[PDB]
Amino acid sequence: NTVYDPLQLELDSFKE
Amino acid sequence: NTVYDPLQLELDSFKE
Repeated sequence: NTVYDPLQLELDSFKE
Repeated sequence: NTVYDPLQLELDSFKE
């Protein structure tokens, strides 16, 4: 089951 | 009362 990292998901936003 | 999120603050320092 996918474990969601709340940080990597936010980081992509800054660098698209 | 403002709750301070560390990651969001630093997400700015690296941006600028």
